[PDB]
Amino acid sequence: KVFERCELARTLKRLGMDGYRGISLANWMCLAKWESGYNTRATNYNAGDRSTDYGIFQANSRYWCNDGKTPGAVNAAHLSCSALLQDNIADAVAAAKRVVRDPQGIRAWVAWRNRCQNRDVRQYVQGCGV
Repeated sequence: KVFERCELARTLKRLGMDGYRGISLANWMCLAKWESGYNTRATNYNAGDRSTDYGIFQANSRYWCNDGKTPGAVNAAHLSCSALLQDNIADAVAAAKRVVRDPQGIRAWVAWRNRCQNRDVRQYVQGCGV
């Protein structure tokens, strides 16, 4: 499923993402935008280390979910990577919450540093009623 902007904003809000570990909804939206373009089926294979990023927040199979084919992989969010390709993003959200409970917080996603950190992210939630 490819979410429309405000549809996603409300979905994330209902899932308890607004202010989770101090992260605003606009930051989560900027992250989802740059990571997957709001596409729940987004996948990106990393030939270099043989891992794959799954779903709307692109969780890496080397550490966050299990797909069985990633060398020396761990499953920190304790989920099958398949769970991160569903239209229902509840599990992807739980995994994203797990990531930010670590010290880096939202900084765990490099794409966030490059295109959301210290930027005007108001546009992601403007007009969505959140």
